[PDB]
Amino acid sequence: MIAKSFYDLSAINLDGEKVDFNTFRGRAVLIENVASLCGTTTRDFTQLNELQCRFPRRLVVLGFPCNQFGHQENCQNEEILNSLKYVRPGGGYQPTFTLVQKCEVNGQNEHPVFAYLKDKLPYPYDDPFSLMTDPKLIIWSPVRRSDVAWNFEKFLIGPEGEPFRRYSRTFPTINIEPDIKRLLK
Amino acid sequence: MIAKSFYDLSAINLDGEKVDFNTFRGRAVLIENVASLCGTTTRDFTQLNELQCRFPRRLVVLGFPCNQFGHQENCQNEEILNSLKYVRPGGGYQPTFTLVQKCEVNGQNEHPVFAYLKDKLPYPYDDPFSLMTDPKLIIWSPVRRSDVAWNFEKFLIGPEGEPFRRYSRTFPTINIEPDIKRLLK
Amino acid sequence: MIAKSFYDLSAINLDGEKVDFNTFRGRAVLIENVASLCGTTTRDFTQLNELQCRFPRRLVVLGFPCNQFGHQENCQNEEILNSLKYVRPGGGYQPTFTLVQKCEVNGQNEHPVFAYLKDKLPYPYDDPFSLMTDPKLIIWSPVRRSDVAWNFEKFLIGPEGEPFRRYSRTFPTINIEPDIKRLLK
Amino acid sequence: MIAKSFYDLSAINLDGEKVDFNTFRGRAVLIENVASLCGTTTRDFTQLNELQCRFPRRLVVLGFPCNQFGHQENCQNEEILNSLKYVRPGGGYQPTFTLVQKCEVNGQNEHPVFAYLKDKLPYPYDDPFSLMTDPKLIIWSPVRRSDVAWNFEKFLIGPEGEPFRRYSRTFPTINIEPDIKRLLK
Ligand SMILES: [Cl-]
Ligand SMILES: [Cl-]
Ligand SMILES: [Cl-]
Ligand SMILES: [Cl-]
Ligand SMILES: [Cl-]
Ligand SMILES: [Cl-]
Ligand SMILES: [Cl-]
Ligand SMILES: [Cl-]
Repeated sequence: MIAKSFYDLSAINLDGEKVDFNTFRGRAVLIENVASLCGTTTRDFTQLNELQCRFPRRLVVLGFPCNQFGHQENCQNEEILNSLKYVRPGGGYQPTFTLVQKCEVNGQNEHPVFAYLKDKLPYPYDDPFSLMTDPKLIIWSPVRRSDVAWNFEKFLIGPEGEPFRRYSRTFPTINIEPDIKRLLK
Repeated sequence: MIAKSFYDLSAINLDGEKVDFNTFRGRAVLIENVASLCGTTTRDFTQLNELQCRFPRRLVVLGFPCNQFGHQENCQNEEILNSLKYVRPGGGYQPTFTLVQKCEVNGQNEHPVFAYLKDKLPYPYDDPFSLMTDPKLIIWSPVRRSDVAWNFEKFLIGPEGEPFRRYSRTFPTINIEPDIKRLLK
Repeated sequence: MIAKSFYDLSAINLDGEKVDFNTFRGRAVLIENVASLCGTTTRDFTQLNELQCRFPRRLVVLGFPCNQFGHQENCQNEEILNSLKYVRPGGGYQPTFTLVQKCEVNGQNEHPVFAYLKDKLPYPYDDPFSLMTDPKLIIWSPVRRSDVAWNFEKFLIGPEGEPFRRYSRTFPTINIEPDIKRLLK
Repeated sequence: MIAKSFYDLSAINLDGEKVDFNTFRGRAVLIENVASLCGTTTRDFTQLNELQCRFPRRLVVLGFPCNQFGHQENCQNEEILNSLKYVRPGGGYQPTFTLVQKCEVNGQNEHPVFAYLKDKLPYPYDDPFSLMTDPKLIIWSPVRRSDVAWNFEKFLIGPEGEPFRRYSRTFPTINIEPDIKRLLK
């Protein structure tokens, strides 16, 4: 099931174009599962833009929209940029990083990128034990101990393709920067 | 708990203004629970506008946004018109009918208007028995036999204040018109 | 789907023998869904025996074990009498009424007897609206407004085969007696 | 929250007597969460007896009844031995090991012994990733990545008080013996 190399992976962006992970060689990669109508939407989306603009050549920031966490991404793929631009964050917000087509990160149909990353990094560094306060919010099947717990978990991979660290829903995106710098030395 | 008269009810619109149901005397009233990012959002929103424009003086159409059904209204109150205008239906869509502040229609905190209507009209005329295929989508407490089953159930009340009929999630909004005409004779 | 006559129904008892509902002609019938390890197990089981012994020829009491309500019947069919005899009620308790093989009363695989009865009697007389306080306890699919709400709902059918009344989880079995007498006049 | 030493723990047996974990010094300890009406009840209960009889002085086998997994322990404490003796396994079965009072192993009210053990041994050795196929069976709060996954997970602790290994719902009790022998060398 699981990719042998990070670089064997791929994804489809919102324009239907393939994102080939071979293009990530020599670059640090930040992957987050994202949601357009989450409580931390505005903050994480602003901070994802900031990070990508700070490291425009040496970092790839990639966001995977997902509706598994409080159903906070009910948009069709063709509606997501509109919602970000006009609703939340709103105010003309546009992503400067790559958003991919909506996927599942947990369960039987989880995206191969997330199967791979959860296998390499089975829990968040900052909060290894929490999964969910309200068990009703676990809606996928099967449920595994390594599952993404909410919108905006974060996976940092180094420039040689080795996943480095996973960060929880409570770990601010912008606070990943010191580890990005370290990996880019 | 339950209002003695339909006309004793009220609601708050999205601008924070009170909608006093006494203003509905002599008018037929169509109340739907609505959601901005539902599969039948575009159709019901278009059809609600059409009905209100067809009966601008003799009908009040009132929509209650609610996030209890697949969490298909995660917008804050101040984001709902933007989402309708720019996302879904999109294309500059504006409601011609009154939208109220987001509420709960089922459970312990259900809006007084819905407590009243479900009491007068405990099941949909066209589908009295269905409640939910997937029991995981029942997220409120307590659960009652008269509960709203999904986004866009419909309650028609006559010009003398007596609730007349309830219609299910599958009953098209525009197909309520013959009953509106009948009640307005 | 639904039987045309009450008398077209049947069930299999714990000894694997067919219970043909034609044998109920001219008799009142009390049907309950039962559970061996419920909070009201001892009371309802004692009261079901008492009623059957009071009307040994003119009443049939029939209990349908079911595991859909808090999973309070996990016994295999061959373990149920042992559990009643030695655990709860315990003390050598034996049913004087007919127990049938464990079934489902709600959802896609609901027993034909319960499909029929819920159709004729879609809510409890004494409590028409309650379904469930904790939505997590609704575990079947699909969920319908007429569904059995907990262990020990009660359905009384008259001697000419017409279902008469349904009673809720809170209505004591022994309090059905006045209606049995009335139906037997 | 978590005990500093395994030996600081205690439990109450079914007779209401304190089981002081200081009495476990110099002994290997096998702790399982158990259920009287599970699919693996007969096998695990037979195998728990066998292990205790094989190491009557050097091993303590301790079973914690728990109703969190398919509600397969609905018995009151005073009914459990009867159910084991007369229902399942039945046939006069009596435990030769210590059963404690029914508890919760997961969530806010989890037993201190299980808080301690899941902290020392956060996943099963033989199956580190599985948690639950059907998310509806996760009924406790909060849900943590280290949670017990079903009836009959197994925790082996060495004679000096250091938890050694955790085994999953699919790992046979009797197959823990080689590790018991190793710990007792
Ligand atoms: Cl750069
Ligand atoms: Cl690397
Ligand atoms: Cl008009
Ligand atoms: Cl009227
Ligand atoms: Cl008689
Ligand atoms: Cl009759
Ligand atoms: Cl020994
Ligand atoms: Cl040790």
